[PDB]
Amino acid sequence: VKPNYALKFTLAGHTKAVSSVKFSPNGEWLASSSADKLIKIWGAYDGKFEKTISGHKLGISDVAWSSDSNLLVSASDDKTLKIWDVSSGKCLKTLKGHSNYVFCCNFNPQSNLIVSGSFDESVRIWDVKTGKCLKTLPAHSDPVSAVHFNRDGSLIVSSSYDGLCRIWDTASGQCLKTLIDDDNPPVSFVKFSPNGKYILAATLDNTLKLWDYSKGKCLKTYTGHKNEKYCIFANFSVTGGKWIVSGSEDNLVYIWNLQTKEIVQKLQGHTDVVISTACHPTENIIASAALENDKTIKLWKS
Repeated sequence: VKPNYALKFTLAGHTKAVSSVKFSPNGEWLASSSADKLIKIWGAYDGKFEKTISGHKLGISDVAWSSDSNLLVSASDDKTLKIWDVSSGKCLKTLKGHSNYVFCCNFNPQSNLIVSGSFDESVRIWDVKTGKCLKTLPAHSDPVSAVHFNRDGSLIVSSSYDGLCRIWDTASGQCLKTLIDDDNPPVSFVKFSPNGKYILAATLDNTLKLWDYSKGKCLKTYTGHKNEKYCIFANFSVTGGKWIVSGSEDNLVYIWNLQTKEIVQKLQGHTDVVISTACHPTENIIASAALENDKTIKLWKS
């Protein structure tokens, strides 16, 4: 079995490279962030522009939904993170304390915590209600490329250009695990599988890898794409077949069979690096966004 993703919509409006696209958990919306310092909301199914969210003083590298789809957090070069109420468009909290660029962000499943990663090599845990830094983790020896909470929020996974992936106890902030394979390429992305059993990690060696982090073992490897420079999001697609989805520096979206590691489809259309892809929570819909020479977001449906 292979999927049949076809292009349905091309969404323009960001005036600079897009950095990140993410579907709201309720399936209604698509949020995008960009080097243009703006967040944009779109209809997840029609790609219809909804609104622009602004306030960051510099470019944004990442945006993420709260579990109830009512809130957004963004990570920006201005060294801040911002909590947005999507309906009012209001900035509720501006989270400060990072010493350098914020690169990545995520709410935990209860959405009372935000985790952030920064060029200041730290991983930070923030309180959603008060907007205060609760814990600063001296996580890595290089910029932190991604941060993610597991299914219940007890664990955080981080990745860095230092070559490591690390698992953190959310409550204590202790490092519970350091994962690295036999080459030490920069880890450009990481995230838990939906069941929290695995961690999918991306490395700047054209390689995506699936780990059982409990066992510290790499189970699967997904190759064929080009990823040697940019921190490209990768995803688990579960709504139809079980796929791995990722952008590529060859201007292409890749789809792999999760079990057999075989490329099952490649999506053509973008004119620059597909920096970000996102998989819809209930439908077989992939969103993809590209870099400076493209600046568009595309919507694909199987």
